[PDB]
Amino acid sequence: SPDKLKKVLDKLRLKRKDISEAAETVNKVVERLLRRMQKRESEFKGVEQLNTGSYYEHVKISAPNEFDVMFKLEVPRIELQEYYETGAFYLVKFKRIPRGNPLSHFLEGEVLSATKMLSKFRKIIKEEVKEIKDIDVSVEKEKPGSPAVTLLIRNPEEISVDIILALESKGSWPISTKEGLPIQGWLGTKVRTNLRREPFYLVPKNAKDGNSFQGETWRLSFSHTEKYILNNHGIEKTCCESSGAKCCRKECLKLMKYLLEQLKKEFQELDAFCSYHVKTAIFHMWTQDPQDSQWDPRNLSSCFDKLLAFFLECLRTEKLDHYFIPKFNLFSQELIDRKSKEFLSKKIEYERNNGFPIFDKL
Ligand SMILES: [Zn+2]
Repeated sequence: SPDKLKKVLDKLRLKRKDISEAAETVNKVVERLLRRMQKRESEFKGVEQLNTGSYYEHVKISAPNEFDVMFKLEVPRIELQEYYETGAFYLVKFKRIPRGNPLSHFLEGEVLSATKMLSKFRKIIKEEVKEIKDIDVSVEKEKPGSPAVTLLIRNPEEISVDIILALESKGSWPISTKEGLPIQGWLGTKVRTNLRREPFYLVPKNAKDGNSFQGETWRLSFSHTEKYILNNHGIEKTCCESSGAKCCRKECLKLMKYLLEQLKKEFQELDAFCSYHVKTAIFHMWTQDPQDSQWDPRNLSSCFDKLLAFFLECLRTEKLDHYFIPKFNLFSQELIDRKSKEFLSKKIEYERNNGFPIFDKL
C-alpha cells in the first residue's frame, strides 16, 4: 500500500477539482477586464496578464476562493536605484525619454510614486468593472497597507481576486542578481543566459522602516522565471515528459508547502513564513542535487526528508538567500524573529518524528 505522503499528494491533487469552476470564472472576469483596459485610452492601455502558473506548486498559500493575478505593464527607460543594500527594495527613476515620459504625472520628484500610479490603476479598474453586466464584479474597499486591487466576484458565492500591478523592464537584470540564478551545474549555462535576457518585474511593496519613501518602493519579481524553472526542472530535457522519466521534484515542493500551510493554520506564531520560503529552499536543493536520479519517485520519502533537513538548517543558521538576489536574506533577524524560527523548527521536528500527524486532518 501507498504511504501517507503519496496519499497526501493524491488528496492535494484532488483539491484542484473543487476550485476548478471558480478558477474558470476568475479567468473569464480577468480576461474581460484586460480587454476593457486595453480598449481604453490611459497609461495602462498596454496592460497584460503575466502568466505565473496556477497549479499548487506555483501559487501562494490561499483560501480556496482566493486568487492572485499579476498585471504587467511595460515601462521603457527605467533607471533603477537600489533602496536596500540587499536588493530587497528599489526606487524607480527614469533615463532621458525625448518623446516624453508617459508616466510623468505619476512622478514624485525624480521617483515613480506607486501611491499615485496605484491610485489611478484602482480608479480605472473600478470604472471598467462597473461595466461588466452579466456577472457581478465589484472592487473591495481599499485596505490601507495593501497594494492589491481586489475584485469581489459573486456568482453567487464570493470569490476574491487580488490584482497586482507589475512594472516590466526589458533592461539587463539589476546588479544585485549578478550571482543569482546559480543553475550552471543543473539547467546549465545556455539556459541561464537565455533566462537572463528576459524582462524582470517590479511590484510595489512598502518597507517597514519609517515615513521616507513610503509608497515609492518596489521589489523585484521573477515569477516568470520561476514558472519556467518549475516546469523545466530536470538536468535531462525529457524529465517528466512522455518519452522521459518522472522525478519527485514538484511532489517534494507540494508536500513541504502543504506542511507549512497546515502548520500556519494551527499556529499563528508562524505568520511571517510563506510558500515563497519553501520554493526558495527547494530551488537551492535542486541546485545542490542536480541529477534527476537524485529525485527518483521511488525515493519520495527520503527526498522529502532531505528537503526538511535543509529547511531546518536554514532556520537554525537564520539564513535563506533569495535565489535570484543572493544578499537578500529572507530569514534575517529583522524579517523573522529568532523565536519564530525556533518555534517552526520545533514544529517541523515534531511532525517529522511522528509520521506527520498534521497531514491527518481534512
Ligand atoms: Zn521531472
